[PDB]
Amino acid sequence: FDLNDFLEQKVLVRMEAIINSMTMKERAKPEIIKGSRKRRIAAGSGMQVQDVNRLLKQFDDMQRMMKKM
RNA sequence: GGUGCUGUUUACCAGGUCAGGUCCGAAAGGAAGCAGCCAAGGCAGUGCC
Repeated sequence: FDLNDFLEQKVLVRMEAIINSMTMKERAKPEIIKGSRKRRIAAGSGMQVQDVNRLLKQFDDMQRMMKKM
């Protein structure tokens, strides 16, 4: 389960945008996403790092939740 | 080294374009621009100078 999947799944249009500013690798191995990349993604989707982090957090709980079944 | 081809590789760090999203504007319209793509570079092999 990676960001590509999470993507499959109102303000949902603003979350797509964020995932849409990522590279393939970032979508596949989300953990590589640190400061500099967030900086790039957020600006690339007219967002803000806090937005990105939120999205990354939602994906995380979605992962952990399935990483327990 | 140059040049051509092929394989491979490259988040942002003043290439082009720019889906999506963002910004400015009452609007008409403007602006920047991620991913992608193209290009370009890196690592090699082959041909030619």
